[PDB]
Amino acid sequence: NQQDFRTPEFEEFNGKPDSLFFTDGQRRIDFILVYEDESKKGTNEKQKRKRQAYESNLICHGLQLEATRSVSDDKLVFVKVHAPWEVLCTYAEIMHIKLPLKFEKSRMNDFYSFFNPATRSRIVYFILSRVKYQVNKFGINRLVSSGIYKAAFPLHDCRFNYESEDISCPSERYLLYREWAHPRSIYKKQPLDLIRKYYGEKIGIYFAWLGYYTQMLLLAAVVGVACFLYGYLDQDNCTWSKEVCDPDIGGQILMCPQCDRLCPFWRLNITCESSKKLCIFDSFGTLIFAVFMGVWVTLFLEFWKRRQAELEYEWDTVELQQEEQARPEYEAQCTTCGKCIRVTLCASAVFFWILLIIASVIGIIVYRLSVFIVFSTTLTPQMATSITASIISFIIIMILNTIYEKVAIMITNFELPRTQTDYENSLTMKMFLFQFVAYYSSCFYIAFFKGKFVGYPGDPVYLYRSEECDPGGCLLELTTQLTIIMGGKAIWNNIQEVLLPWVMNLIGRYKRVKITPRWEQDYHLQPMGKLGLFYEYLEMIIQFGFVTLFVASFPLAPLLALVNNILEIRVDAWKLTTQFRRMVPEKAQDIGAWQPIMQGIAILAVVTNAMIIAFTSDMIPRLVYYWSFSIPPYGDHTYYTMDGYINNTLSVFNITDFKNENPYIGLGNYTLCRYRDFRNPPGHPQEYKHNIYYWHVIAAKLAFIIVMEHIIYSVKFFISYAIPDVSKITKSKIKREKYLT
Amino acid sequence: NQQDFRTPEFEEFNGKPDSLFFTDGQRRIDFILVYEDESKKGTNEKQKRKRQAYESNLICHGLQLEATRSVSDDKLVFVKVHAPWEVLCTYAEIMHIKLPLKFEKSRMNDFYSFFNPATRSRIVYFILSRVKYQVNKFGINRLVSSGIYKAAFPLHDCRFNYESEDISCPSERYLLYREWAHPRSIYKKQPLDLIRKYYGEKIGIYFAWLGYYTQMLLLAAVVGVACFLYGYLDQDNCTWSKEVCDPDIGGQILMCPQCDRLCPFWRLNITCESSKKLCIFDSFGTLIFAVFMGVWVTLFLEFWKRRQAELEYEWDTVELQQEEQARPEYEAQCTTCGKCIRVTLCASAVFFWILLIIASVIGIIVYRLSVFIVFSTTLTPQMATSITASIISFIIIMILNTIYEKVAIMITNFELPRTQTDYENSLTMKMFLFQFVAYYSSCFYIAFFKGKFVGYPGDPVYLYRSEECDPGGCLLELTTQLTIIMGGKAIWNNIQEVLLPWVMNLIGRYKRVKITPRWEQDYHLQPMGKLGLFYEYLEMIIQFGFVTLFVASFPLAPLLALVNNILEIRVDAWKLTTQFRRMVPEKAQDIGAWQPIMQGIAILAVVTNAMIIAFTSDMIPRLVYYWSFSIPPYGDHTYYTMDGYINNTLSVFNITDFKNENPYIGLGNYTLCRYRDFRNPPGHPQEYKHNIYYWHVIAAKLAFIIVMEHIIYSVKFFISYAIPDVSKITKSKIKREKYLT
Ligand SMILES: CCCCCCCCCC(=O)OC[C@H](COP(=O)(O)OCC[N+](C)(C)C)OC(=O)CCCCCCCCC
Ligand SMILES: CCCCCCCCCC(=O)OC[C@H](COP(=O)(O)OCC[N+](C)(C)C)OC(=O)CCCCCCCCC
Ligand SMILES: [Ca+2]
Ligand SMILES: [Ca+2]
Ligand SMILES: [Ca+2]
Ligand SMILES: [Ca+2]
Ligand SMILES: [Ca+2]
Ligand SMILES: [Ca+2]
Repeated sequence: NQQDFRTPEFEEFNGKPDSLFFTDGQRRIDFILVYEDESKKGTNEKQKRKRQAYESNLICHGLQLEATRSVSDDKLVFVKVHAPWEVLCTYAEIMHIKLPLKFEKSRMNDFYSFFNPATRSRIVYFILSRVKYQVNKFGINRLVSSGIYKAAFPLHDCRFNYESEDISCPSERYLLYREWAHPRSIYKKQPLDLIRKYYGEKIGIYFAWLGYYTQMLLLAAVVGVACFLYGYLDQDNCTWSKEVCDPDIGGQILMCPQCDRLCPFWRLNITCESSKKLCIFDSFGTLIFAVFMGVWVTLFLEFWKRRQAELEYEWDTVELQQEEQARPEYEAQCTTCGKCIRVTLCASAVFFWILLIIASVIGIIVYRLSVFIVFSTTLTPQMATSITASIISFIIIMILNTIYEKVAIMITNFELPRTQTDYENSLTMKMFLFQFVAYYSSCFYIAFFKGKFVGYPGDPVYLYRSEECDPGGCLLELTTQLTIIMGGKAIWNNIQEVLLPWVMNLIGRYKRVKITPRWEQDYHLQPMGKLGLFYEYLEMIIQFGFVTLFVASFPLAPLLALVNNILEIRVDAWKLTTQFRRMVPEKAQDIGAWQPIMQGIAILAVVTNAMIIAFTSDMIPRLVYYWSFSIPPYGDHTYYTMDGYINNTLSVFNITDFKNENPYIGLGNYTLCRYRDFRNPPGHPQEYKHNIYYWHVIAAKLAFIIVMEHIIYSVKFFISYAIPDVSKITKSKIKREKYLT
Repeated sequence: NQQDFRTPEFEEFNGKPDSLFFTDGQRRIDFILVYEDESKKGTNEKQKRKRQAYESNLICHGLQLEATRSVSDDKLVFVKVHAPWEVLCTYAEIMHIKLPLKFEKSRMNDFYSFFNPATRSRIVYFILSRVKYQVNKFGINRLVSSGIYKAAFPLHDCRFNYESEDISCPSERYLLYREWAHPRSIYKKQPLDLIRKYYGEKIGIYFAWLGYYTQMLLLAAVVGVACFLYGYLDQDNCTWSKEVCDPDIGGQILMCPQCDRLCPFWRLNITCESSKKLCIFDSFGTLIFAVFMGVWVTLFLEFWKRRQAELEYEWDTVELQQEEQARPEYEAQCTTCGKCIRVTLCASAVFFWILLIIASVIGIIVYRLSVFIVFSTTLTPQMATSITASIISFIIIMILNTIYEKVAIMITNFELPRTQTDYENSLTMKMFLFQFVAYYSSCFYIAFFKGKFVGYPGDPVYLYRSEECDPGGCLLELTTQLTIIMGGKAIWNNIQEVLLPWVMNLIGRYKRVKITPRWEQDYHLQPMGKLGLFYEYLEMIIQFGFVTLFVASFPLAPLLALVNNILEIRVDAWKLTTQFRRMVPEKAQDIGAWQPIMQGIAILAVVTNAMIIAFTSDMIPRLVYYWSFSIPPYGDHTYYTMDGYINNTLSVFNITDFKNENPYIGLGNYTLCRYRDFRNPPGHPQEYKHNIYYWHVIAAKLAFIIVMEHIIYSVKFFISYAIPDVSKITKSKIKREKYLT
């Protein structure tokens, strides 16, 4: 318990470049602790005292340590840490590790190189965290946080690209780089058992979840492509789009200006090309695919639960949960009311940043309003404005995202979660809320609040001059925004993931920090961090939200996500294998709070899709016209039809503007202009007021919302009730295990 | 394992009337087995052989048996069964019973009359079920089912009304009859710990759940009475009801006949008294109470979960679940596809009975249509018809309920569930489905399908002549039906529960089957049955459905349920204590599938209340008129108001009937009659067609449904997320137990 003897067999050796064993080679390296001591104000002496005390306690606990001087930096010292068989057995009895038994699985010790390097490293890390050094001080995490130990990490088997020089060593890292984690193997299956063996249950479960997600996205994308091709082949029969394109009918419709000044009365001809591709995106194919996706999200969740149960059986992810140690930062600072006030203050700051991104969205709105005029003066101008606004909003969101990552780390540090699990949960909720708002605010605005509250040309709604939507609807604009944001986020995240660790390693090599041992080689790598796969999970959950929430706009979102996931598996695996220092294996029976987040997103997706179809799409007005306003009571046709829809939907407007300006007279010489609304024509007893057609349409929209929501929720409940969360084969295997044992 | 020696100390004694011990009095009675053997075709010999083998096996296992001849029936033999201390200890080690420890609680045996009579009986019953007698035969349940043993049951402490003759015996039954299970103690608290000690965890958890349910109903009823009194005090300001009552305005409205023949054109005056009491039942008070109940159901569920966790800690309801034995009926008969086909056939039969009760509802509809004419020819006739139909439907439902109980037992016997738990689950789902349909079909019809599809007087909707609703709405009729069904079911169930066991015991005494011992006294009692509190749970769940689903009609449903529960606690406790043979204690950590049923009812209640308020109540039309049709654009009043609502809502009808009969001319000499619909007046370009007012009203109804459902579901989610399911005190106690142990 005191610093008496530390660091035996202190001897420098680098002749063996690829070896995970000690100088004698009898016992392997389970951990590496990196420090430096030769080079003020007594701090060096204090750190030396504390480190010597910790090393003495470690050796007293039974571990074997051997330190070598770095061949490059004379001040760096690497301490290789190995655990004897007796220590491994006793600390595997302390924490109930399941081992192969004659391949049955059971508790602390079984009957049967016996411990894999991953579990050896896990046991050694548990010992390092438990052993005290000193008031009381707990373990190695506090030493690392205090700068006493520069690093502490396990070792990789070998170089990822080259086979290990040692022949008895199975080059698992090389195999995982060759048959995995490499674009050359982009098509092969994932060796989930092997990657679990090499990295741990957390990484294994993440990669299994990603693979299952890709598998389900394959089915969703196939069905979406089927619906999209149905809509594409029915393009020749778009009655309303053909009518818009027709100069005889759509050409004679003079739409009123959108802005007050310097915007001409424009004919509907300029909307022909956009209408052609819009008819594909708002059709019965997209409606059927929205219903199918409502079913498919439930299928995805249920089958992931079944796969998770299967993996819980096969990998034994359920271990006894020992009391989680308090974080060193929390324990350094140690009333309850004050900490509650601090939590409320942190939440206030987070909602302040949410208000900031909302203000950014409002700024984008103002940019659209200001730039439409210059686009018109100088590929219709409205489409160009929409595309440019989408690009600018995407860039602004991406720029804000990194700053929010930094300040979210700052905020979660300012508040004090005692355990790493509490830190992870708080960061999860905070980060997910901000990412949700930032990445979905513009899409939600385009879907639900763009063009909905504008009024008629007389007495328009001012904020100033709220955005008016296109006569065909804003579903095309929403689809463009979704494509831009989703594809750009995917590409940008992949580029950042590939480059940032690689660039950091390259600059580390350039700073000169030839033959070098394994501990040095792995030390010259970027640490993954205390969080781990948090950002990978967050990215995948954001992609899932994009796929599910706005699937009613275009059916190709599952296909885009499928391509993104096929690339994502390989990029994540490659960076984890090559560019990052090895992490201590953990145990995880699920994905964490991300699964409740996905369940909430699944519940919200039904409402979002129903409201998208009802409000942002013109399908309900078209159906209402076809079934009720082409018949004799309100129309002239003998049978149900869609012709005349454009002429009978748009409302007339004689030029009589309220003086509460009248810019139409200054902007043109025309007398009657048509606007996309369902108000009464001029000369009516109640002119410019909502009419029977408007109320019929809105009643149909609300009835569709109610019917779709209730039917889809009922079907989801029935499917969840019908599908058992545990597979029959897994049940049989569990019963066999219980019977044998 | 063979019948060699059975039934030691076979000696008849009845001198001690109140004693739970053997003839020597040293060891107590843990069980009683009743049989008879002296009195064909060799069956008596076969049963004698099997019973002797079972008794020999019982004695070999360590139990002590002593049989006495019945003092009344010479053929009846009672076998008292006692377990020695060693047998109790070994079979308490086999199944991990938690015992007091120095009062901490822990596993099979602790350090400290030691076993309560309840747990002694539970251990002895476990032994009886496990011991084999014989192909292989399992235990005592098969013998009882086969008629070998006439009965097998534990004993009560004493007579419920008289203190036990023995002085060392704590008369727990007498105490539980004096301070509980008695109307004289209708106001006192429930000794939950004492009743759990005497009966078991199942009975204890049921009574605790009932008490908590009553406690929450108290709050719900107080709030409902507040809202009801608000509506009652605002009765003097009901503008529309006062207008209806006014002969100057409501008296001049001539409503068209409802039936085709022999129904007069009737003035709205006859609706004045019903409108007066309807204004109380459809108001903002009832709306606010519906929202409050939406919150209150979530509060109820969350706090019941917290109370359940507290009881799990305090009573140790979580025991190790040994493998449940197969039912004797299932094991007597022992492919999978055939049994699946049988299950589908049984489900088809159940849905057939559901169709039968639906046909009964249709018959009630036909009865109303046929009897309104005779009521009019011979307390307005429509109200009299509604009340009589409610009474008849209630009687028919009650008559069908018992027959369905019998045939549901038959169906669950026809299908083969291997375990009693599977039997309980299947019977639960089947019985709950039928009870739901039977008790809610008429209410759902009145709420959602009565008067909704009738058309206008020209071209009315025929099935024939679907029921037309009152001008004020059918919320009053729904409230009357709810009051009738709920109160009648409560009274009828209480009367049946009180009388049926008591009547059976009385007729058993009358059939002569004076001083008698404890085993005979308890044998002359009605057995509870293998199900137990299944019907009590079902009754309470049906009452909960009545309270929650239709709470938007009248706010006094929680008060009625509160009175019913205050009576129900005492009646259930009294019958369980006095009229029923004692049951073996069980262990239960919750109420079972009834909790998922309650969660489903809670989810459905939001939709049901929103749709009730929107469709069956006139609040939405009144609000729409006030805010949009009393203003100059559609009305003449300068400010928002409600006057003129009756005259401006009802639609006119000139007498021009389609010849697709024309009975109006034969039934009266009038020319213009007003009907409750929002169609255009005669002479309009599109007359007798839905108008802008109708579409505005329906759009408002659907918007209200959407807004209310989404807001209430969001609030329920937030409340469930905010409330932790485990109380802080229970968490502290669990942490203290973990720290000490
Ligand atoms: C819960 C997460 C998602 C929430 C999304 C909320 C979206 C709300 C959208 C909304 O209220 O939009 C306005 C609607 C529909 O009016 P539209 O007929 O689409 O507007 C006409 C536009 N025009 C003048 C160019 C012809 O105007 C109405 O009359 C609709 C009133 C009913 C709203 C129901 C939604 C309430 C949700 C809580
Ligand atoms: C889920 C468990 C509960 C289900 C309850 C379903 C209730 C359906 C009721 C229904 O559709 O009723 C017809 C509605 C109401 O219009 P009303 O104005 O009440 O009908 C005319 C009545 N009058 C001639 C005497 C003036 O007329 C309409 O146009 C309503 C159409 C919108 C129906 C939305 C509900 C769909 C639920 C799945
Ligand atoms: Ca990526
Ligand atoms: Ca990633
Ligand atoms: Ca399921
Ligand atoms: Ca009752
Ligand atoms: Ca009862
Ligand atoms: Ca909760």
